[PDB]
Amino acid sequence: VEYRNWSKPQCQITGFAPFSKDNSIRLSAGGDIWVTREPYVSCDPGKCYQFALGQGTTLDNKHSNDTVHDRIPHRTLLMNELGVPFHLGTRQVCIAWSSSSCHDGKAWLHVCITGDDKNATASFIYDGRLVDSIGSWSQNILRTQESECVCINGTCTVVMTDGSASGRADTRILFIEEGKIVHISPLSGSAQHIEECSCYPRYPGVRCICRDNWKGSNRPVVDINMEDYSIDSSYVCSGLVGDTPRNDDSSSNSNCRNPNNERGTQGVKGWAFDNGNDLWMGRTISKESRSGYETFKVIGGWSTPNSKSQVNRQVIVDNNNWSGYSGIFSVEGKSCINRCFYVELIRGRPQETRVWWTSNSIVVFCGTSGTYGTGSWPDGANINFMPI
Amino acid sequence: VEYRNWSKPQCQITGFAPFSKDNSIRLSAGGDIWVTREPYVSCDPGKCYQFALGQGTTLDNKHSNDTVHDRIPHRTLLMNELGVPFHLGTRQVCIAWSSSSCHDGKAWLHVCITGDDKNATASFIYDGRLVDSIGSWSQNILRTQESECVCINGTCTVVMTDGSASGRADTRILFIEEGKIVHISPLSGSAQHIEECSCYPRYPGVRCICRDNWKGSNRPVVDINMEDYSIDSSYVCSGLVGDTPRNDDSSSNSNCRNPNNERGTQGVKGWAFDNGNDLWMGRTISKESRSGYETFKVIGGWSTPNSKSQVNRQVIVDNNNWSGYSGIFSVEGKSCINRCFYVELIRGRPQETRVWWTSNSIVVFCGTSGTYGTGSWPDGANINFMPI
Amino acid sequence: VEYRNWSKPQCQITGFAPFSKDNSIRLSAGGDIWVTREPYVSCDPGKCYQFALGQGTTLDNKHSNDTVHDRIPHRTLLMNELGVPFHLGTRQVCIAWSSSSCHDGKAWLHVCITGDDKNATASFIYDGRLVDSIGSWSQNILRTQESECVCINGTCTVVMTDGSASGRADTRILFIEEGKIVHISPLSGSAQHIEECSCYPRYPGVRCICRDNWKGSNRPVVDINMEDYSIDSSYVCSGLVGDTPRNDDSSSNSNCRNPNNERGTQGVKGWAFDNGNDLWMGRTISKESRSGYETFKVIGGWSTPNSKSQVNRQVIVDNNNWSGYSGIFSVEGKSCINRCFYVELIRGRPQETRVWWTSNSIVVFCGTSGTYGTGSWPDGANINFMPI
Amino acid sequence: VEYRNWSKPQCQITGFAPFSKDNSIRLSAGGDIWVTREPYVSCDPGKCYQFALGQGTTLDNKHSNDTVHDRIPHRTLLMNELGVPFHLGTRQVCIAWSSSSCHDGKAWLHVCITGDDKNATASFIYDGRLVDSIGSWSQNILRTQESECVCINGTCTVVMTDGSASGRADTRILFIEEGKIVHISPLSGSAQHIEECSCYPRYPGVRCICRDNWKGSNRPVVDINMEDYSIDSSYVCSGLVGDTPRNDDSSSNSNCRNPNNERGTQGVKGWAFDNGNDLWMGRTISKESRSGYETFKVIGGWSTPNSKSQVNRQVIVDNNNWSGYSGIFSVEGKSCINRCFYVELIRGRPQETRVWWTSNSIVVFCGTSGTYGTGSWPDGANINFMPI
Ligand SMILES: *[C@@H]1O[C@H](CO)[C@@H](O[C@@H]2O[C@H](CO)[C@@H](O[C@@H]3O[C@H](CO)[C@@H](O)[C@H](O[C@H]4O[C@H](CO)[C@@H](O)[C@H](O)[C@@H]4O)[C@@H]3O)[C@H](O)[C@H]2NC(C)=O)[C@H](O)[C@H]1NC(C)=O
Ligand SMILES: *[C@@H]1O[C@H](CO)[C@@H](O[C@@H]2O[C@H](CO)[C@@H](O[C@@H]3O[C@H](CO)[C@@H](O)[C@H](O[C@H]4O[C@H](CO)[C@@H](O)[C@H](O)[C@@H]4O)[C@@H]3O)[C@H](O)[C@H]2NC(C)=O)[C@H](O)[C@H]1NC(C)=O
Ligand SMILES: *[C@@H]1O[C@H](CO)[C@@H](O[C@@H]2O[C@H](CO)[C@@H](O[C@@H]3O[C@H](CO)[C@@H](O)[C@H](O[C@H]4O[C@H](CO)[C@@H](O)[C@H](O)[C@@H]4O)[C@@H]3O)[C@H](O)[C@H]2NC(C)=O)[C@H](O)[C@H]1NC(C)=O
Ligand SMILES: *[C@@H]1O[C@H](CO)[C@@H](O[C@@H]2O[C@H](CO)[C@@H](O[C@@H]3O[C@H](CO)[C@@H](O)[C@H](O[C@H]4O[C@H](CO)[C@@H](O)[C@H](O)[C@@H]4O)[C@@H]3O)[C@H](O)[C@H]2NC(C)=O)[C@H](O)[C@H]1NC(C)=O
Ligand SMILES: *[C@@H]1O[C@H](CO)[C@@H](O[C@@H]2O[C@H](CO)[C@@H](O)[C@H](O)[C@H]2NC(C)=O)[C@H](O)[C@H]1NC(C)=O
Ligand SMILES: *[C@@H]1O[C@H](CO)[C@@H](O[C@@H]2O[C@H](CO)[C@@H](O)[C@H](O)[C@H]2NC(C)=O)[C@H](O)[C@H]1NC(C)=O
Ligand SMILES: *[C@@H]1O[C@H](CO)[C@@H](O[C@@H]2O[C@H](CO)[C@@H](O)[C@H](O)[C@H]2NC(C)=O)[C@H](O)[C@H]1NC(C)=O
Ligand SMILES: CC(=O)N[C@H]1[C@H]([C@H](O)[C@H](O)CO)OC(C(=O)O)=C[C@@H]1NC(=N)N
Ligand SMILES: CC(=O)N[C@H]1[C@H]([C@H](O)[C@H](O)CO)OC(C(=O)O)=C[C@@H]1NC(=N)N
Ligand SMILES: CC(=O)N[C@H]1[C@H]([C@H](O)[C@H](O)CO)OC(C(=O)O)=C[C@@H]1NC(=N)N
Ligand SMILES: CC(=O)N[C@H]1[C@H]([C@H](O)[C@H](O)CO)OC(C(=O)O)=C[C@@H]1NC(=N)N
Ligand SMILES: *[C@@H]1O[C@H](CO)[C@@H](O)[C@H](O)[C@H]1NC(C)=O
Ligand SMILES: [Ca+2]
Ligand SMILES: [Ca+2]
Ligand SMILES: [Ca+2]
Ligand SMILES: [Ca+2]
Repeated sequence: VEYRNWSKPQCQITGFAPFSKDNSIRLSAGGDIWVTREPYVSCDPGKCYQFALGQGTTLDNKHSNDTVHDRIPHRTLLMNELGVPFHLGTRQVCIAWSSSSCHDGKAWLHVCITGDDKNATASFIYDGRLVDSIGSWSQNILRTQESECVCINGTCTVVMTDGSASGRADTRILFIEEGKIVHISPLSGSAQHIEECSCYPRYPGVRCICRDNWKGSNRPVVDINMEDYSIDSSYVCSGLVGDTPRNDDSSSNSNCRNPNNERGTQGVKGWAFDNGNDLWMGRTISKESRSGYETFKVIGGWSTPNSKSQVNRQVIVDNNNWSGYSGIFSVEGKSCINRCFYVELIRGRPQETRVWWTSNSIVVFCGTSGTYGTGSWPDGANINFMPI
Repeated sequence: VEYRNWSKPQCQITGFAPFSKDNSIRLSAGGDIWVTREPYVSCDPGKCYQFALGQGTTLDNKHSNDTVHDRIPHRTLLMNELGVPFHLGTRQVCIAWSSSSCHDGKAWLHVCITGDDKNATASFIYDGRLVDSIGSWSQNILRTQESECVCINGTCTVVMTDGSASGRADTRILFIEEGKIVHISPLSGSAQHIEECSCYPRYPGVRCICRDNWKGSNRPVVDINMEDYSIDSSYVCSGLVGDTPRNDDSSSNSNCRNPNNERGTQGVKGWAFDNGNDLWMGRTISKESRSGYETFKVIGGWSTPNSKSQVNRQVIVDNNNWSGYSGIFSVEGKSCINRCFYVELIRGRPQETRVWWTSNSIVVFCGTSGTYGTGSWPDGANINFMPI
Repeated sequence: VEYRNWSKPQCQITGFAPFSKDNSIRLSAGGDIWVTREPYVSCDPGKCYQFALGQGTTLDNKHSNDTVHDRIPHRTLLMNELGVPFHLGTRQVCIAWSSSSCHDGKAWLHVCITGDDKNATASFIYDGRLVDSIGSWSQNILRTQESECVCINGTCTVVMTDGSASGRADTRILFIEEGKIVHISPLSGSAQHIEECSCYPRYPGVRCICRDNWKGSNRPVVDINMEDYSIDSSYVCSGLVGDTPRNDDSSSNSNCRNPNNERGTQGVKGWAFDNGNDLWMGRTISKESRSGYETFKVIGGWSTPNSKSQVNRQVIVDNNNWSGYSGIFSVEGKSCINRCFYVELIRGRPQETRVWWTSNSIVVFCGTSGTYGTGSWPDGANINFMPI
Repeated sequence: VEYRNWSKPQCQITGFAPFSKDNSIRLSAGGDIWVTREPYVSCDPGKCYQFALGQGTTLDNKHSNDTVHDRIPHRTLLMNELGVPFHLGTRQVCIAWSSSSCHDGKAWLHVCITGDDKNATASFIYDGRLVDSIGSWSQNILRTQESECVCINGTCTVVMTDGSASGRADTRILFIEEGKIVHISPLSGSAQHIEECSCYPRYPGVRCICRDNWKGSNRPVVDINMEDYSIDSSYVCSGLVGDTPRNDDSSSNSNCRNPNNERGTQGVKGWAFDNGNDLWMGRTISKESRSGYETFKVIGGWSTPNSKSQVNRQVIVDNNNWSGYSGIFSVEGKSCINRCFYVELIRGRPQETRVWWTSNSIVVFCGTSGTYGTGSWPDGANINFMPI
């Protein structure tokens, strides 16, 4: 078994095709299924796995009460083959209320963060053993991607933040070899706030589209040089911005360099990726709430400031249904690297108060060079049918 | 691991022997079990798997209500080892309300159709990654086999239809290499309506017996040339016809060439295969309803128009019990290729209205050159014992 | 991987030590667990599996009602790693209300009998595919061992009976190569009724201790020559007899040759094996009912007619608790072949009428050359705590 | 695959980082989960497993009533991958109310004790088969480590005791090769009572920190010479003692040689390990009850009698929460052997009488050379939410 290098060109795509769906919430009404949030997907060279942060409880369980909260000691990282719902046989890979995972071609790396808000611990687990750990550097909720990290030639990279959720924070990029932290680079560039990066291999480096929770509804970009550990950052040029909340399409802006100061505070994890001058991106359909989900290509979305010409739109989840987090993952094909994405379908609180829990299912799409039609693939549970 | 060629003679058989049964519905009354329909079986070179289209819910679950419907966004393709019932640990292989799967000797191919009736998407997943996709070509419920596809020397073929369920439609035959569509041939020959083909290797080609939902209660045949992609089609010669509904045996006809125009509209997925001039086939015992299941050999059933001399009949499910879809699968033996079949045993609506759900179990038989007795292997659930 | 030959001497044992227990019935009161009976154990060269005949239902399930009956179409052979209780993820290996299984060193053979009492079918499944089948030869409940078959040098043998349960029947010994029946030998010798043989490798042949359901409370012996297919039979010499019912120790007899005509009608599956002139055997503690279970060595029990000197007794299940079937299995060690046994612990009807079902758990012991103490390892469920 | 030698230096650590947590009890309130106690962790060269002694029942089950008791015939050793909670698919590895397991690089050894208090049997199972057994030598509850044994170059060692729980007993050290007992050494040295040793490889030998249930609240040490089978023993030098009950830190003592006679009777399984003159250890936070859990390094804790200078303290479980047993396990890294530990989190009786059962979950930490923060990772179940 050899290290992944991801040294193939990016697959040229025409859009995305249905890949997976787990129906977690529908099943929870007739079976013992984990309460989760912050899911993601990552694949070893052979097969794909679905991940999520458990809440230390199943849904039909009095412990499901008040699971809207983000951080408790009982949250653990769950890992199943993609499409296997989180049943009671699911392995809890580590303790985590924030995480990132990736396979370097030989073994799995898991980055798991847990403990006190003001003094958290990140554990680094590789090939099934704890290899390293680091403590909070800013004493304010050390946190990471909530989607896959990326490895090239045996070095995995992950983006981590510690500090204010509504102001300048301390973001660092780690380089990890077989679970051992070998280098840490400070964030550099023009991005002013970085959270929950959705990263992907772009040989010879790694590129990330993240969440600015402070002043931007445009998404920050973090570029990682795997050769000399140097870091650059900016913002996605597209005038059709990807965060939520955000202004409507007719009044949104991005200059590629600065946070737009348009409903900048708060946000949601998301993704986008470049193709030459163009940009493929997803976002919630609603501009103010985590409702609906759409993807499209923005012409000049990567290179041209404030570009707003889109094409190849697809509805993933219609705007009558709840969405949530979304993130990218990459899958190596015979001759090219394909881009896929998942979306978290959040049910329960705070939006749906009939129940006292908060959980999610997922739906997953992959880049295609073929053709496709239309549809909508929401969570599908009837809130009135659920144990409260 | 080498590609399958299926280049062995067909096993000579005297009938069929019991192979598998999952007791899905009986178990659903005391356990969390998926609601399904449209099951099938396919085997890799080592072992067999049972497949089915889930309804995104378990049976003892309020979401089981009104699962009689064929197409919702939450249907996914399930896959377990044969004889492992669809419990909550079952892997959902892809999103699909119509599907076909097959192993080429190296990896699994999955053809998964989902989305809007008028604009569906078929995803092609090979070796655990999405490789290709195609959109609806006639904007009227793109649909496929609901049983195993067939691969020879690295090329897998599958039959798909788009268009009217009760009139001329657009049927195409796809040739797929490692998940990539390399050629598409239009249907040719005298078959006038093609649905839900049950295909099997007949080296050097592939042969399919299908469902004519328009004018024929005789089953159409599709012959696929894997070498030059040419297509031929006709109808099973046997005067004992295999569709449901159909005329009684004394007034049924087939001329090998045209739909018989006898209770031709509607139908059910089924199978048959040739042995020289003779035909082995199954069908429901009832001529108008999906009740009972019987197999027999028709002497001259392949070569002689309107032949009605049968022998070696076996009851699989007696006519007091519900059946449903049936399909063929092929298993490679030491010196010959054996033919097997499964029978879908539908319970619930529309026939059984005490409950509000629709689901199924399966029973499976394989060709034998030995001897055997008699029996009946129905679903076995007591509708009165079921959660409604 | 090479065929098993079992060409090592039998391990010299001092008695038996605890090996496994599944607690099936206790768990059934708080979890979804298969209803079973007629369990056994068999191991591949690496590890051991527990088998049983399911009743097509879990215990906490209205379908568990009236499962005291021996034969329905929904019974299937279940197979898990030893110690894994029959949960809903259990694989149903074949359709069977009577069975036998064994591994020849390369793959698993399953002999599965189902269908009508008067016209049953035995299916032979090898390496995951149906290879052969035979129909009933006496039209009266074709039946087999309910414990492991035995393979030497690629040839597996199994004992089958068809005909009266209370009079002369038609017993045959099959020889099977990779699932294919290659020879069938009639029973020969002085055994007058043969059922449910517990067989073991005794290189170069196979030896079986069985159940005479007609005239003997002494257990029949069947000796199988794997070289020329010849068959011999007799009765265990020991004056301490192994069947239930039987006379008490002071009035029981065996002459090694004929059924003793002592409470000979009815019986229970059991086991014993020879060591030189001596015999190791198990039996129920009660002489009339399937209660308790004990093992001991009879001095001269193999060679001396009516020998009644025992030593090294061990209580496996005390006489205040229900037992049932028991059988032998053999495990290859570094330098010798060890003998182990399981016992079926039957709960429910007909003995316990508070519940309407019949099921079992198991306890398993293996031969030891070391030392050991005392105990009792019954089912352990409180009948009053059970779903009825 | 080669035998383990553990011939690498001990990893230098700065403390411990979060590794695993199973949330057993929270899950038991909404799912079918085994009732357990006496858990531990052990890893093969690739991955880690969690073990525990089942009570032959799930928690939401009437059989969970009165499971506070230590020894019943239905207790079996459970084994899952670490982080997989004990669901119904869990393998019961052997019958046991006391156990120890370890992997020698090639296969698993299991030491399983069950049967009558006065006449127990220890079974030795290696590579999936029973290889040896030994009977009770003092007729008073033969018992062992309840944590991993240790193997070097194909020889595994385990510590066992038989005799008084509150007086002089008979402790022996077994050396086992491929499941076969090759030598037994009597305890020697100054330790006066030995139970439940937590052992670890310290090449070329093995070192154990145990429980003195008679006169010491200081923990006994047992040193095992794997080359000549010689045994030495003493007591942990640290004046900060590790047993419960114990004197408070101001009035506790140890002289490295003798039991301290400070609240010496009773106790709890625990651990510690040396690093030069220093000691890393864990213990309950409460000095009289199994509540809370803390780790720290004692400067001179290994070499200096009565040393009480600690540093690098970490709270694992705060003193408002129940703990229980704890034990060490060792994990081979690229260049060093790391030390890890688990903590048993006991819920139910006798401390919490709303419920009638006794069970536990686990939390697991591994040594780190990196940095870390603070937290508390208790069981987390709400006793009021539990089935009683
Ligand atoms: C069957 O399915 C196919 C494939 O999904 C589908 O074709 C697609 O239609 C959409 C919508 O027309 C196309 O995407 C659009 O492209 C135009 C540029 O040509 C953009 O201007 C559009 O964006 C505007 O309109 C959107 C609403 O449609 C707004 O949300 C957005 O803010 C803009 O105002 C949009 O991106 C897409 O390019 C094609 N795909 C392909 C490959 O042709 C087809 O319509 C379906 N057929 C039917 C009748 O259902
Ligand atoms: C024990 O089991 C064996 C094996 O199943 C069984 O033998 C089989 O009997 C059936 C029924 O007689 C045979 O099948 C028939 O073959 C004749 C030609 O010889 C056909 O004419 C029959 O078809 C007509 O009758 C059917 C009803 O039986 C109608 O449904 C049909 O429309 C036709 O009118 C039928 O195909 C079969 O050939 C044998 N199998 C073998 C290998 O011998 C035997 O009867 C069983 N014994 C008992 C008493 O259960
Ligand atoms: C601790 O455990 C050991 C191992 O189990 C145990 O030693 C065993 O005791 C039994 C009972 O005494 C021995 O078996 C007996 O052997 C004598 C011949 O020496 C037979 O006569 C006995 O059979 C008669 O008695 C039985 C009841 O005990 C009747 O059921 C039977 O019908 C006969 O009347 C019986 O087989 C056995 O040999 C030893 N095992 C060894 C290896 O020594 C020991 O007793 C236990 N200690 C205590 C005090 O519990
Ligand atoms: C963020 O996390 C870090 C890492 O956990 C943490 O630093 C640690 O603080 C503890 C507590 O001060 C240190 O442990 C102490 O070490 C001193 C010697 O230097 C000992 O005297 C202490 O023992 C006494 O006090 C204990 C209570 O704190 C008593 O229980 C005990 O009986 C003694 O009286 C204790 O061992 C530890 O060394 C550091 N760790 C490192 C690596 O620096 C830090 O405090 C956290 N920050 C916050 C604000 O949460
Ligand atoms: C399954 O769903 C159906 C449809 O909603 C339910 O039946 C309906 O119940 C409503 C409310 O009482 C009635 O007003 C309608 O007349 C019913 N519809 C039909 C078509 O009969 C039914 O209750 C559900 N089944 C279960 C078991 O909950
Ligand atoms: C198991 O099945 C039997 C047979 O139906 C049930 O016993 C019968 O119950 C009916 C209706 O409740 C009574 O009228 C009959 O008197 C019973 N028949 C017999 C033979 O006693 C029994 O109730 C079922 N058990 C459970 C728990 O459902
Ligand atoms: C657990 O078992 C105990 C003991 O049987 C039960 O408590 C007893 O109940 C009986 C009958 O009601 C009383 O007479 C005794 O006084 C009780 N014993 C004790 C020690 O209190 C208890 O009910 C069981 N728990 C549950 C939830 O079923
Ligand atoms: C570590 C932590 O709690 N991270 C958060 C996160 C966070 O609050 C913001 O991004 C602000 O910094 O946002 C939210 C959110 O849904 O917006 C979920 C996360 N939940 C978990 N990761 N557990
Ligand atoms: C795609 C789809 O909905 N196909 C159908 C199918 C169909 O309606 C006819 O064949 C007419 O074209 O028939 C039936 C049927 O039970 O008759 C089940 C199917 N259900 C599913 N495949 N889900
Ligand atoms: C095939 C069949 O029904 N065999 C029987 C069996 C049998 O009735 C006698 O041995 C008489 O011939 O006995 C019993 C019994 O417990 O005695 C269980 C079996 N149950 C099952 N094997 N399913
Ligand atoms: C074999 C046995 O029953 N051992 C004990 C044990 C024991 O009583 C003492 O150490 C004194 O000898 O302590 C306790 C304990 O929680 O204190 C748990 C054990 N339970 C089990 N191992 N099952
Ligand atoms: C959840 O907890 C809240 C706050 O304690 C309580 O008011 C509510 O009743 C709980 N919900 C359920 C379903 O028990
Ligand atoms: Ca924002
Ligand atoms: Ca038709
Ligand atoms: Ca008898
Ligand atoms: Ca003590």
